[PDB]
Amino acid sequence: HQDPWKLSADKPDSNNYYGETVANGMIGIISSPEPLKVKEVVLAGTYDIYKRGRVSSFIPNYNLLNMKLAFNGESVQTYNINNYKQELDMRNGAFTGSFQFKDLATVTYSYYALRHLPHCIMMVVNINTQKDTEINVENLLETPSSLNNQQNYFQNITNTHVNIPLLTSVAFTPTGRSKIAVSNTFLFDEGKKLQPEILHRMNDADMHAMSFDKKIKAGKTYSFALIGSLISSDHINDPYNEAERLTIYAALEGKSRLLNRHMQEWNSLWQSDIQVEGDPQAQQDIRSMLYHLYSFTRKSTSLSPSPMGLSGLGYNGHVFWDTEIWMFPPMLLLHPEIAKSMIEYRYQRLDAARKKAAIYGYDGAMFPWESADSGAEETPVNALTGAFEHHVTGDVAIAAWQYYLVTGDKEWLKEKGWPILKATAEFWASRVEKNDKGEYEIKNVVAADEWAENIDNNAYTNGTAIRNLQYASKCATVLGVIAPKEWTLIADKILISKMSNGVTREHDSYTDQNIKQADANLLAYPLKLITDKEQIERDLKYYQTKIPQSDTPAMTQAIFSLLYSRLEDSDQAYHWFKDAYQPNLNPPFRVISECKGGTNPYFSTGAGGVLQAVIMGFGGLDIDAAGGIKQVKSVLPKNWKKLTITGIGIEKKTFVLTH
Amino acid sequence: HQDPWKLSADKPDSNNYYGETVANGMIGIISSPEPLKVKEVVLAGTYDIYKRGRVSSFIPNYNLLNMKLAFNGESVQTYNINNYKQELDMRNGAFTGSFQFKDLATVTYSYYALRHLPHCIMMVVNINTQKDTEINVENLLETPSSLNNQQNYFQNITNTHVNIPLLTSVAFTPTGRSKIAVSNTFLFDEGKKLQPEILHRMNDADMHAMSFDKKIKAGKTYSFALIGSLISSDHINDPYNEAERLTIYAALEGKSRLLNRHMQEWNSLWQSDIQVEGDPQAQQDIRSMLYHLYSFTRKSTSLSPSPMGLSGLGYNGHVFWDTEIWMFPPMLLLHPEIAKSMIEYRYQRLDAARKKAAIYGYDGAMFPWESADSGAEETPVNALTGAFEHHVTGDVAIAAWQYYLVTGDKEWLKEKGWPILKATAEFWASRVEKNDKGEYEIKNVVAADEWAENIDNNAYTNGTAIRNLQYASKCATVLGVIAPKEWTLIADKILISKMSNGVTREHDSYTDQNIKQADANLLAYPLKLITDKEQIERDLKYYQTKIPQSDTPAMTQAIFSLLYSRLEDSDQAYHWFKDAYQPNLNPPFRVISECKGGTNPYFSTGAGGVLQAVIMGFGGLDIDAAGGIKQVKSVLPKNWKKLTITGIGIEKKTFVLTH
Amino acid sequence: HQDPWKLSADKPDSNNYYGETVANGMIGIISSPEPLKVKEVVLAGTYDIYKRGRVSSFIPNYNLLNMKLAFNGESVQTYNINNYKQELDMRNGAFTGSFQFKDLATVTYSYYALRHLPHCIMMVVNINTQKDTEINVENLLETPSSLNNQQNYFQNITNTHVNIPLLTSVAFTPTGRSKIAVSNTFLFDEGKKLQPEILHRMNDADMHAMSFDKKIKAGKTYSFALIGSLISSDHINDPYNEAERLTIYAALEGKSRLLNRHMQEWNSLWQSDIQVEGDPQAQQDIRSMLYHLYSFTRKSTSLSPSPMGLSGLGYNGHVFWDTEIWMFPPMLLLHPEIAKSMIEYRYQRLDAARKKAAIYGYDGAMFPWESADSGAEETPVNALTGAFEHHVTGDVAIAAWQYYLVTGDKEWLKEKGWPILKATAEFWASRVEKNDKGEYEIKNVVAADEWAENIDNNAYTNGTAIRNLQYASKCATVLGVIAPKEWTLIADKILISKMSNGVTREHDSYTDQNIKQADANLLAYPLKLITDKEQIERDLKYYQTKIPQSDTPAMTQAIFSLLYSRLEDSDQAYHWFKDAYQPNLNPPFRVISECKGGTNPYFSTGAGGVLQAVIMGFGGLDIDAAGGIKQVKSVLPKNWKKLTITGIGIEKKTFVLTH
Repeated sequence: HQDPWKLSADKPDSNNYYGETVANGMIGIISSPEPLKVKEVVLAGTYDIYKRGRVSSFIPNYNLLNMKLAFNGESVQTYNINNYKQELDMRNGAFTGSFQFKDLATVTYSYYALRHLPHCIMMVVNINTQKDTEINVENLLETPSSLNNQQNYFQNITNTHVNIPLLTSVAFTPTGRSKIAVSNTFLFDEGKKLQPEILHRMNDADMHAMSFDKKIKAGKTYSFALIGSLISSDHINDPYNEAERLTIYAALEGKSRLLNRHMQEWNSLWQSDIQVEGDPQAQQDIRSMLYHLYSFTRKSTSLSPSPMGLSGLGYNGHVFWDTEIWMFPPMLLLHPEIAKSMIEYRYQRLDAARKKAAIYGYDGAMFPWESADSGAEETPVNALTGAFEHHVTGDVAIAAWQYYLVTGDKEWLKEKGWPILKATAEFWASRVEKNDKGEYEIKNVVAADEWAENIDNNAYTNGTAIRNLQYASKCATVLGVIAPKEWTLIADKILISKMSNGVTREHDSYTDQNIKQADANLLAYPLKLITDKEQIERDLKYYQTKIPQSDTPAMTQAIFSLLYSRLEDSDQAYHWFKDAYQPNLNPPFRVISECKGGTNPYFSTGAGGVLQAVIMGFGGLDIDAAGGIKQVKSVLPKNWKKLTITGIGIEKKTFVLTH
Repeated sequence: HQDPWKLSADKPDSNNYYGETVANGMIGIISSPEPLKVKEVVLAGTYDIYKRGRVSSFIPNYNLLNMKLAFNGESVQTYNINNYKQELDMRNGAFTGSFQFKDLATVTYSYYALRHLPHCIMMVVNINTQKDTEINVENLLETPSSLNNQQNYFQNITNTHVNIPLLTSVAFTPTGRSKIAVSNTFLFDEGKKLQPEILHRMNDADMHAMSFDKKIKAGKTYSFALIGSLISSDHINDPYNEAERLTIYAALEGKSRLLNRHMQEWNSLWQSDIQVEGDPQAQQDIRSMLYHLYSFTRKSTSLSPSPMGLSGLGYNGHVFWDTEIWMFPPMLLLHPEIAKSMIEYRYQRLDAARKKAAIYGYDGAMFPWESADSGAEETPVNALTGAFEHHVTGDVAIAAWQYYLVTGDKEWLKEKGWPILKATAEFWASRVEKNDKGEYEIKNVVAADEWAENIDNNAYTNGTAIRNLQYASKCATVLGVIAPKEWTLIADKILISKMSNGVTREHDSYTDQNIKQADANLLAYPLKLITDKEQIERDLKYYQTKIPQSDTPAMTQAIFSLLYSRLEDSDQAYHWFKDAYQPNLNPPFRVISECKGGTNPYFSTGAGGVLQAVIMGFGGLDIDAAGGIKQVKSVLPKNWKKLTITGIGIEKKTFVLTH
Repeated sequence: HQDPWKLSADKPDSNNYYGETVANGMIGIISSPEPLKVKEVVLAGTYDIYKRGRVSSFIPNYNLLNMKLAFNGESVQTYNINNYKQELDMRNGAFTGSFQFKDLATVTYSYYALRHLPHCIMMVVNINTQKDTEINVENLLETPSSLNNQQNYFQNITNTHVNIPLLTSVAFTPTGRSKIAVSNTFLFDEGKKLQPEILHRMNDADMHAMSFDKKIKAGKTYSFALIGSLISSDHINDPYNEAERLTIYAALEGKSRLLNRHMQEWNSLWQSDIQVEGDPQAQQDIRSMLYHLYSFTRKSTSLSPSPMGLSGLGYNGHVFWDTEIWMFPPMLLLHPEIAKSMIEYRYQRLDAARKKAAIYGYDGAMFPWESADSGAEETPVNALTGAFEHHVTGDVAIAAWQYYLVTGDKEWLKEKGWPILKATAEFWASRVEKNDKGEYEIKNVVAADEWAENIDNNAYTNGTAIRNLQYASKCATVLGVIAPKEWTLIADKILISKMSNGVTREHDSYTDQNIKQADANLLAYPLKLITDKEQIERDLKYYQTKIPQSDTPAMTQAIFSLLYSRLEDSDQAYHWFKDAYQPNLNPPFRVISECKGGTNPYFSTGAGGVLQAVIMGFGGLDIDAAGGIKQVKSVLPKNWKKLTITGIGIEKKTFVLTH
C-alpha cells in the first residue's frame, strides 16, 4: 500500500476508518467505508451558526453522490460483496471503490470534485456482468439535519436530442443565513431513445430519489455517470437556478470533456512536486501532504483554507495564522498563485480588520484570531485567543511581504501588499507601550504557546510586531511613500528577553512551564530574528522537551526538524520530521490528526509545517530578505538517496539534493 | 393617421388593440383602450421571481393613473361616449385621450412619464362643458396581484397655503425582495379654500380611492391634474417616505413648471432626428423607432433596456446583447450619453461576470446571456442559451471599444473600457482550444442562430472573440500597456471556415439548415471581418432565404438592408428595410412585435436594428476603426427624395443624402 | 458650583432636573436624578423607524448601568439617603454620585463611556462603612419598550484564575433593522476564590438581573466595578458574540488599565483648550461646550453628530448642516482629526447624494437636509425642508474645502475632497436658472431662515452656491484638473440683492418679516462674501431686531457676537455671546436647549456656534483662504483679563489675548 501516487485500503473496516477527501478548493467530499456512499460534503465560504463554539461554522451539506445498487432486486450490502477495495489517486483526486457482487458482477465507481468547475462533482460507475442481469440504480438526495425548510424537486430538461432528468433540492442553513441548492443528473452513453426511464420518489420529509432499471447482457460493461452541482447564496444570488444551469451545462459538456479539463488542471498542479529516492513511505506521505494542500486551496480566488481544509468541520472552517505561517509558505514556493489567493482572502477583509482595531481601541488593521465570511472576529468567546492572541496581525503582514519578496510584483505591492502592511504597522505602533528605559512592551496577550494566557512580552508576538514594522517600512521605501519614522524606532526597541542561561524567554512570567507548541523557537524560523547558530541550539535544547506528548498540535516538531536541518544535524532533523506527523496518523489512508493519537483529521496545518521541514529544511530553500528564493546549507535523512523539488519560485527551478 | 410627430387612433377597438408606451427610462405606462385607464405600469430596476422562466422579472406595478369619472352620477364608459380618440405625441411623450359625453362635456386627458423626474408621472384632465354638470372624480390605487402585503394610506399635508391630499400604497414583490411605494395627489387651479373636499374610501383588500365632486356651469373649462410618484427599495432605502416627499415636491412645483422641464428635456432628445422627404409613412415609422429608444433609455444612469424596453414584461426585463449590438449603435451616434448608460450597466456588473467565468471554469469576465439586477446569469434554465450562448461577452467588449472610438474619452477608457476589454479578452484566451494544426477553436456553443445548439466554431461567436481580443490589444496600446501577445496570436488563428461554394459556414455541422436569424452575415456588419464585396454578396445569396417567415425575430432583415445599401443596391436595401418591421406591426399605433405576425410588442431590439439600416445603411454612417464617424457609399429607396440625420457624433454633425 | 473642570448638583430635584451626558462619540449615557440609575443610553449609528416623524431615529437603548443597592435588606432610595451630590468631571467625562446611607456607609459611584473602547462602559462603586453591614447588589438589564424579541442570557466564563459572570441581552429595533447586544460583568479585587457568588434572576419578560451579597466590617472600603459592552449589527456582523468578547476582554484588562487608557485619551483631547481669566462662569460654560463637542465626536471614524450629539433622540439623531457650519469649524481648528470624521460621514454618503440629485432632476450630488445611516433624505415628510432647503449641499462643499485649507492634505483633497467638490459643483450648475439679464437665480427653496418657504434667491443659499462653485474651481487648480468654465461664470453672476434701505435682502419676497435665525448675516461670517464693515454693520443692525425671543434656535446670536468682535465692539460682542446660550440653559448642570426657555437639551449645534464666537470672534482666529490659520483684529469682553487658546491648526499653536 506504498504506491507513490495512490493511497489504497482493502476491505474498509467501519470500526476503524477515517475517510479521505477529494476536493477542488470549493467542495470537499469525505469517503465512507460503505460502497457507493460518501460520509460528509463541505462547501467552502458557506458559514452559519451551528454546533461548536456558538459562532459561524461550515455546515455538513448534501451527501449528493449517495447511491443504492441492486441486482435483480437484491441490494448491494457488506454480506454479499467481496474483493472490496478503495483507492485515492493523488494524481487526479479520483476516489475509487471496486467490488464483486457475489460471483455475478464487478462494480467500479470513481468520483471527483471537478478541478475546473468549483461547484461540480462527478461519479462514474462501471458494471461488468458474467450473466444477463437487471440493475436497479437509485441516487438519494437526503437533506442533512444541519439544514432546514428543504424542498425536493424533479424535472426533465428536453430538446429533440436530450432528456436531462434533474433531481434538485433547495434548503437553508440553521439561521436562514444561506440558501443551498444541489442538482443531480445521470449521464448515459446510449442516447435519448434507448436511455433508461428515470423515476422520482418523494417518500420522506428529508429525502427524495431518482432511479432506473437497466438490463445488462452477459460479458458486457454498462457505464453511467452521476453529475451534481452544489452552490449557495454565499456564491451566487440565485443558487436554485444556477445549480440546475450548471448540471445541464456539465451534462452537455459530457463525461469525456469534463474529465479531460479535470486532468489538465491536476497535471498543472503536479508540475510542482517533491520526489524522494530511498524511502517509499516518505515519498507517499509527502505526496499526500502536497495533495491535501492542492485539494484544499484554489488559484485565482479569495479563498483561504481552515486548519482542516475541506476535510470536515475542523475549527468551524475558520481561517487562522495556520494559513499565513503554516500552509502559505510551501504553497508560495511551489505555486505563488495559491499563495496569492490566501493573501487575497486577507486583503478583501482589511475593512473588517480596521473595524476590529477600532472596537478594541487600536489604530490601523487588527486581523481576527479566527476569520470566516466577513473578516470580523469569529473565535468562540470561551477561548481567550479571540480577544488576546494578537500575533495574527503580524502573521498577515509577514505573509504579505513574503508574497512580494517571492513574486517581485510591485503592482500587487502598491494595490494590496502596502494597504495591509501600512494598516498592520499602524496597529502595532498603537499596540506597544513605551516604558521608563525607552523600550517598547506588548502587554497582556495570549502567546503562540496558547497555554500562556494574559502574559507580557511574548517572544513570538513581539517578534511578529518587529517584522511587521520593519516590512511596512521596507515596503514604503520600495514604493516611494514616506513611512512614519516611529515604525523603525519602535521595531528596534521592542523587548525580546533572555533568561540567565542565555535562552530566549517565552514571556515575562516564563521559567520552565510546559508549552503547547513552538514559540521562542519561531524567532529562529520563520522570523529569522535569531540567526546565531549557538542561540538557535540553546533555544532548541531548552524548549524541545517542554512540549508534552498529549494534546499538543502539529505546529512544533516540523520547525525543530527544519532548524536541525539548518544546523546540518541529520539524525535530529529526521527524528523531528517523523515525530511531526507519524504519531498523528489515522488508518487506513494515513490522514493526519491535529495531535499525537488524535482522531480529528485532516489537519492541513500539520501538513503545511512538515512541507516546510522538507522544502526549507532538507532542501535548504529560503525566502531571501532581498527577494527571490535562495538555498542555504541543509542535510538529508541518512536513508534518503535523493530529494528533488520542482517548480520553485517564479523561474520554476528544480533543486536536487544528494549526500 | 400619418402625422410625422403623432400616432393617432379613432375609437379604440379593445378586441384588436396593442397599447402604446410613454416612458422616461425609469417608468413605462402602457395605454388601455378604456378612457382614463392604463393597462400596465413597469418600473425599471425592480426584479423578483414572477411567472415566466422561474427567474427574476419586471413586475406589473400600480396602474396609478386609473380614474373613474361620472357626470351627474352617470359613470363614463366606452359604451356611452362618442368621438373617442387617442393620440401619442412623440415630441414630448404625451398620451392623450379625448371624447364627448352626451350633451354635457368634452373630456381631454394627457399623461406623461416626466422626463426630468424619473419616479414622477402626471395626468392632466380638462372638462369643457356644453351644459351645467356635476362631475365625480375617483383615483383608484389597486394593488396588482403581482404584489402582496399591501397597505393603503391617506393623509392631508397642510400649511396656511395648501392642502395636499396624498393617496399612498406600499406593497411587496412576490418573494419580498422589493418594497414598492406609490403616492398620488390631485392638483387644482382654484386654491386651498375653494378646492374640492377629497374623500378617501378603503372598501376592498386590494383597492382604495380618493374622490371629489365639482359643479361646473355650462360653457366653462375645469382642469385638474393627478401627480403620482412610484419608487422601490431597489432605488432608495425608504420608498414609502420618499414617494410622499416626491409627490409633495411635484405638487408644489405645479403642472406648468413640471411640463416646461419635461418639454425642455424632450426638445434636447429630438436635436438628434431623422427626416425623410417623399415617404410620410417611413417618416412616422422612423420617428416611432427613435421615440421608443429615447423613451426606453436614460442618460446619466447605469440603466440598460430589455428587448421590450418599458413596454411590458417582454423577456422578463432582462438585458441581452440586444442592447450592445442592436439598440446601442444608433444611440451611440445620436446621443453618446445614452450609449454611456448602456455600457455603464455592464461596467457596474463586471464583478458578477468575473464570478460567472469562475463558476463555468474560465478566466476573466464572462458576461451572462441574460442580465438583471446583480449581473449574474438570469436565463431560464430550460433555455440552453444561458449556459452555452457565449458571444455576449464579445458583444459587450465591442460596444465598450465603440464607445471609446466615437467619444475619444481616454479617461473613460482607463477607468471603465479597459477593465471590461481586459477581463473579456482574458475570458476568450481561456475559452479557445488550440488544435493540432495550430488553429484556435471555440467548441460547444449555441450560435447567434439559436436553432443551432451545442455546435462548434459558430461564425458569429468566433468573430466576436477575434474582435474582443483585437480591441483589447488596441486599448492596451492607447493606455501605454503591453497586451498579452497571446491575444493577437489567438485572434489571428481563430477558425472561420468556408463551404465548397466559398460561403462562410455558420458552424462545423452547418450545410443548408434553416436559421433563426443573421449569424454569418453579421461578420460583414457589424463585425466588418468580411469587407470583400463578392464575399458579402455570396453570403447574402446563400443565407437570405434560410430565415423562415414564422417564429424568426427582428434581428436579420435590417442587417440585410444595411449590407445591400453598402453594396449600393437600392431595390434590395428597401425591400429588406420594409420586411424588417412592417410584417411585425400591431394596431392601432404600428407598434413592433418580435416576429412576423407576432403579438408581443414593443420589440425595441427590432427598432434598434432598423435604425442602423437607416443611419448606417441609407445614411452610409460608420464607426471609423481609427476613431469618430465616417460616411461610406450608400443609396436611398427610389421614393425617398431626401434623408437628413442630425446630431451625429461628438461634433453633432448633420448629414443630408439625395439621389 | 463654579469649578472650571466640574459641574456639581446638590440633592438632585427630579421635578426640575435635566440630566448630563458622558460619551465617547459612540455611546452616550444621560444621568438620572435617582442614585445608581441612568435615564437614557444612545448608541451612535443605529437607526430605525421609531416615533417622531415616521423616519429613521436613534433608539432608546439598554440602561445597562442600572443598579439596586440594599443595606441589611433595606433598599437605597432618594428618600432614605442624605448628603446626596452628583458631579461631572469634564477632565475625563466621569459622572460621580455620592451619598450617606443612615449610620451604615458612604457610597461613591463614578461611570465612564470608556474613551478608547467605543462600545464599553464602566461604573466603579466604593462603599466606606461606619458600621458592620451586608450589601445586596443587583445589576438589571431591562429591555426598553423601543426594542423587541429580546433574549436574556447568563453564563460563567472560567479558567483556573477567573470566573467572569456575563449578564447578556440581545434584542431588535422596531422593524428588525438592527440587532442590539449588551453584555455586563462585575469586577472584584479579592480574586476568584473569595469573590461573591453571582446569582441570576429572570423573573420578568423584559428584565433579568445578576446579584450578590457582601458582608463588610465597619471601617472598611469595599469596591466593585460594573463593565458593560453595547453594540449592534450596524457596527459588527455578530453583535451577540462581540458584546461578550468585549466584556471578557475589558474584565481581563481590569479597572486600573481601562481607566489609564481612558485618561490618556481625555488628556490628549484637552491639549486643545480655552482658558478665560477673570470670568469663572464663562470659563466653566466654555469648558462644558468643549467637553460636549469632544464627547459627541470621535476621531478616526465616519461618525457625524446630530444637533443633540449623544444627549438623547433630539432631531432623531439625524445629521444636518449643524455639523458642517456649526460644530465642524471649532473642531477643525482644535482637533482636525475630529473634523476629518465629520467630513468622512459625508464622503461615504456621496452615492446617496448622487441618487437624491437624480430623483429631483439634478446633476452631481445633492446632500439631504437630514441624513442618517444610508445618506438618503430622512426629513419627516410633513416638513418642507426635506424637499426644498438646498444650501446643505454647499455647506458640505464648504466644510470639505475648509478641511483641505486647514490640513493642507492634498492626498485627502484628491481622494475625498475633490469627489465632494466636483459632484456638489455639478449639482449647483444644474440648480441655477439664467435670466434675461444674464444673472443666475436659484428659485423655489426654503431659506436658512426656515420660516421663509418655497421662495426665490435666498441670500445664504446663493452664497453657499457661489462658494461651492469657487472652491470646486480652486480645488481643480490645486489638483491640476480642468474645471468646467461655467462654474466661475455662474459663481460671478449668482444674484445677491440689497433692499432700498441698503440691507442685504433675505429672498425675493422679503421686506420686513421676522426671521427664524441668521441667514443674510452668514454672508459676512462664515462665508466672507461681505467684507465691507459698513455693509456688515447695516445687515447686523437690521436683522438683529427680526429674531423673536420664542421658537428661535441657537444659530444666530453667536454670529452677531463674532461679527461685533471682528468690528472691535466689546460691549455688543459680549452681550450677544451671553444671549446666544444663557437664556437656553437647563438646571442643574447648565445644559443648553435649542431655543430660549427650551426643555430639549443638549443642543451641541448651539455650543458649536458659541465656540466659534470665542475662537474666531474673541480670539480673532480665521481659516485663511490661502491655507492654515491666521489671526485678524479682535476684542475681549471688558471683564475678561485674558483668553488663551491651545492646540490650534496642524502646528498646534497657542494664542494669548489681553486688553
